[PDB]
Amino acid sequence: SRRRVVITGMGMLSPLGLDVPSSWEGILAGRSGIAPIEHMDLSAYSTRFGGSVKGFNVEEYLSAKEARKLDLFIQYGLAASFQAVRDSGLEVTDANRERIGVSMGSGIGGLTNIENNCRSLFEQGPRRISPFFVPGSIINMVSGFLSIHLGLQGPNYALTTAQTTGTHSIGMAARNIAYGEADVMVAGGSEMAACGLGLGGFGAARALSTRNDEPTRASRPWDRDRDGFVLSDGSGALVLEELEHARARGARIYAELVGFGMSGDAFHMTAPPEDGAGAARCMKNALRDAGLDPRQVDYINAHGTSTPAGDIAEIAAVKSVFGEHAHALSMSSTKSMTGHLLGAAGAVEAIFSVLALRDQVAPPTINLDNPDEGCDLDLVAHEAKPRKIDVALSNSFGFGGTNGTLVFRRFA
Amino acid sequence: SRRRVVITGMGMLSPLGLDVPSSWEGILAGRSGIAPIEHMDLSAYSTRFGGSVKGFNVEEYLSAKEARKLDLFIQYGLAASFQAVRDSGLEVTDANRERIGVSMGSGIGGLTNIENNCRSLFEQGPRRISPFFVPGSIINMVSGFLSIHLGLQGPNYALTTAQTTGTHSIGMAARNIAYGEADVMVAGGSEMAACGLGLGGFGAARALSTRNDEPTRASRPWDRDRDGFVLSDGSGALVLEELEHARARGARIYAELVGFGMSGDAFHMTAPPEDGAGAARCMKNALRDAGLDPRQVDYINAHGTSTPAGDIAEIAAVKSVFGEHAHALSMSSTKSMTGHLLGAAGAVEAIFSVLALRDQVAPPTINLDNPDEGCDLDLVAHEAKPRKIDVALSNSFGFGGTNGTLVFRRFA
Ligand SMILES: c1n[nH]c(-c2nccs2)n1
Repeated sequence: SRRRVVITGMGMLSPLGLDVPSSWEGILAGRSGIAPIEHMDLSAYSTRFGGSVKGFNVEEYLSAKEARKLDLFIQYGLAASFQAVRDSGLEVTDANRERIGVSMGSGIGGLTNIENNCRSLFEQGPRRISPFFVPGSIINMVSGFLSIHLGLQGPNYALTTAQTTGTHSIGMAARNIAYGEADVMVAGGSEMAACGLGLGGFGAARALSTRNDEPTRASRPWDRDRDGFVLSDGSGALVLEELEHARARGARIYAELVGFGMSGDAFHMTAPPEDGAGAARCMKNALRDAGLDPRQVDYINAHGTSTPAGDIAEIAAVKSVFGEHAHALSMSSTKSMTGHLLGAAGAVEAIFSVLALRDQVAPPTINLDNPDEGCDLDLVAHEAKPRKIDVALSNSFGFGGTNGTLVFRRFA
Repeated sequence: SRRRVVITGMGMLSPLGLDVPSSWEGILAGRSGIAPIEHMDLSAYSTRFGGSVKGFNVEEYLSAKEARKLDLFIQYGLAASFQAVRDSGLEVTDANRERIGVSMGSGIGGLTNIENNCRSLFEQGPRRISPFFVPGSIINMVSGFLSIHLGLQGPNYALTTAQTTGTHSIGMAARNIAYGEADVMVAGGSEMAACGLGLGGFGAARALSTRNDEPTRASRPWDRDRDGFVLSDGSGALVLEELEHARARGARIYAELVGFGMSGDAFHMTAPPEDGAGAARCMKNALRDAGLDPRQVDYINAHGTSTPAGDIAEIAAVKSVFGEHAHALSMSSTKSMTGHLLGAAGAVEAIFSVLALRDQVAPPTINLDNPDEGCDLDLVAHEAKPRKIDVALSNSFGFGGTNGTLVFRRFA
């Protein structure tokens, strides 16, 4: 019968910091992590900036010998996972290792690695492909490598649901525990899609902000002058735990995961419907899953990608789900500061939603100078808003019309 | 408690055929789908063969224009999904579309599209990259496109657990239905990594059979002369359905999905442990999930990849789980005929396990001329074996030591 699930550990690499507290400090201070990209030449690209992870040292986590075999998205995923597990205080034993699993996902996975091996194949031939090309690039190897290093013998898998990956990964890991398949799950996602194919590929679709001359002002969710999303890199990981197992070991509990919804738009490969019908269905599934009156919702960490269509669809979804209470809750997009971490989006934003509950503060939407037509809710423009938050909701929407919603509340 | 889940439709592209009955007819005849790969200069590669899909006509499913936008792995996934839905006789309506979802996954995803867009990028720069590059290459687009084409608004997601993808997709889809999150799911996996990067990538790890002189003999699970797996392409899809929903509309039910087990080896990135301790825990987990005693298992569709360490671990795992019943059950590897479809392996092998129940026949392990040390189980060498089959297991054990087991039972 269905068990309760709490958050006892979190971990992160973001464009604002190499852990949670440094990332969170940046969020509350309204700081942008967006900057011209330095790790490659982008003069031929329409977009030349993004949220890079700055000064990441993999040797805080892994031997240079193992690190060399792994795409950055895996290094980022393991870093966030290791932080989350350490932060949880949990010790892995023969008694519990079969009951601890991992679900760390990615939207695109090892694109840099596949690109670099593609260049070796084309310039030199197949004999120059790394022997580590497959284990070092494919999306499930965050879950795999993490299980090997820590001895996790529980459910071991990975989701790939584009920009919804992190939310789905956390949601379904919670279901694992809820239904007794595991007592502990490390869940979230990682992304590093800032290579030629990534920036080029989103470039070709005309999906990215081209504001190359003012990168910190590019990501401006619901601003009338927004021109697409800002591509960003990193990882979020949470330790999810059965409540009684957490109480049994005297775990510090950040919050309770009370609600998970999924829906498909069944509308368009890449465009959300203007009315946010699928987002609405998703949030309603989540609230019913949590047993909540929608008026209990205090804070929404929006998907809020800074696209023309996605942003307005979210307002429509929120107004349709919350009616008049849509004017009382606070909604913000931390993507205003971090940019869009794609598959890791839902993972870092679930962490911000939990830290919103711990600290009783709504993070800001920076750059919201001129709210667009119909965008007339509390969008926490410019500056963090201290306020009562009992219930926090985190939304993700992806290519394929794939929707995810997480519902967190304060735990006593 | 928990709802019962049945199989009401199946769909497939394999190296043996362009649908289930043609594929199955090959399986029961012991036919190989393995041949040298065409329209591709493999001169500089140590492997020049695999299981290609032969004669696939995407325009039976899609317009030329929509097919141009999608990697072959996505096309293959949609073919199987379309077959399975049609095979089910399901009618999607406004009254049920929110209760119908998709979980079609892949191990490796759009290598062929990545290869071709790399060519453009390296030759001509980023502005030649296709607008559809990203949505046409990411693993969740089978679920995405299928949900858009059929108006499916239920849970929409995708697994990527390497060679365990298909087994995990079907298992977690069954959970969605059992715990009332959906009445219907389309689940399985697809793969097309017979490109330079797949053959090169796996070739660089020396994972592949290099028996170029005799492609049909390359795949020889548990034979003392096996020298690694054979890379194969295709897709499996199953329509999973809650039992009462199936009975009400008068569906033809192939079999019941009674059990799903997962585990992690926590051993090595690509090598199983010698004793198959992980595959043993996963099978025990699947049998416990099904409330069945190991003694009740009649037929196992092995992982049976034709790798030295993989085959021997599966024998040890079975002997350990099954004790004095281990010789009584029949266990075959259809990979002896199909080769290894990676993330689609588990989907097509689930279908073969369901058809072994319908037809009371264990498919052969072809090329098993000289069983290896300790491979003294009933491995159904050379030819099909008619027998009693009430309960059938399908095992998948992939990179990162991620294990999956499905338990199917005859339905009357
Ligand atoms: C070729 N074989 N099966 C099919 C389709 N079934 C349903 C939609 S298209 N085309």
